[PDB]
This record gives sequence, C-alpha cells and structure tokens, in this order.
Amino acid sequence: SLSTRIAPHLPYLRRFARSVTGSQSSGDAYVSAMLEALIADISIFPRASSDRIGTYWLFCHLFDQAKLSYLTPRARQAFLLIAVEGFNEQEASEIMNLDARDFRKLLNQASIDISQQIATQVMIIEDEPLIAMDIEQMVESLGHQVVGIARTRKEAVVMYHQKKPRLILADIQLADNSSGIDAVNDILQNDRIPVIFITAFPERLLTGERPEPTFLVTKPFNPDMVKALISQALFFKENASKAALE
Repeated sequence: SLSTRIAPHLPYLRRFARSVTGSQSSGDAYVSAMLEALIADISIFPRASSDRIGTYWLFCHLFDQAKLSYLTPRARQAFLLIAVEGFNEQEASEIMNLDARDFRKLLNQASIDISQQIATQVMIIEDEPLIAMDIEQMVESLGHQVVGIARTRKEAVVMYHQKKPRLILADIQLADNSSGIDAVNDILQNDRIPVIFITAFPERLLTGERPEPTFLVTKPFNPDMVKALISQALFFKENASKAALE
C-alpha cells in the first residue's frame, strides 16, 4: 500500500523538483534519488498528516539538511509550495518543518524577493482566443509586459526574432493539435530563453519517462502560480547569465 500512498503524488513532486532545480534532468534525478533511498530503507517514509505531505517532507528532508536551498532559497521554496503545489500554509509549514509564523516570514521574504525582480517581456503562444486573453491580462497585472500573442508557428517565429521576448508562455498544443512543445523548441533552437508551458493536465508531462518541460502552469490559471513560475524561470536565467559572464 506504501506504493499506493506515494505513486499518485510523484508527478507533482517532480514539478516541485523541476521548479526548485531548474531543469528536468536535475529535478527528475532528485525524485529518483528519493525512490532509491526508499528502496534502501523503506522506514524513512514519515507519518505526516497526509501521504502527499509525507512525500514532499521526505523529499525536502533528504535533500535539504547539492542541497535544495543552494539551488532555490527556502523562502522561494515556501512560495512555490503554496502558489504552484497548492498546499495551504499549515501543510507547507509541516513540509518544511517550520511553525506557521516562521513560514509566513519566508513567504514575506519571497514576496520581497519577487517584487525586486526586474519585470520581463513575455511572448504568448496560444491559439484559443479566450485563453490567450486571460493569460495576457494576468501577465500584465503581475507587472510584466506582453510583447504580443502568436496564434501560428509562422507568427511565433516572426514575433520571436522581431520582439525578442525574454520569456515564452506556450500552450502544449496548437491549432492543428500539433505539439506546442516541439514548435517552441524548433523556434529557439540553441537559445536559452525560459519557457513555461500551459496545460490542463500537467501530470501527463510529469512522468519522468521521456523529455518533458521544466515549467508547467495549469489551466485554468491562478495568478500566484504564474507569478511563482515566472519568478523562478527568471532567477535561473539570471544566474546562468551571471555565471556565463565570468
């Protein structure tokens, strides 16, 4: 039954792992490492207040006292657990082993962190018009700029090289039901531009069994989820660019 306790929650755990580490290969490797640790000694799984919490607790317990905090500071981890992973504060506090007041401190520091981040320029690739309008207004109300919305591949290629977006928000599926993921990668080629992918079924891209995206925003959209994922993506990109400029 232990498997039946853990199996359902592994897809979203990979999402958190990817959001914390900044890549699929790294994020998935941590989750696989957790399974290796459970294979080695099953009794490390905790009796938390829920299976899901137990799973995230274990994850953070094994890899955060490369430590997770080195990759993403605990403050930002705290905001991710609420804004992206959908825990409430009591639950995320338990995951991070903090009293609710101390958790709230982390949240506040994260809010500070994100507000000090320079706003970015987003290109949206979305064919469903109501969806694209939603994500545009949400992105702008979060303080970023939308450089434009492309409906087709040809539109996106042109928009990308002319408007030079610093971040792409893309649907995993385009008009002809063809892959939005392939389309974005065909456009960027070797470019290191953060992409966040929109899907109604994120779990289907969180198997860790094939190439899958680093960032996934769930539709219907939540402003805090978008805020968190854009913030993480910009942070990793900044640190990569800072490191490459050295």
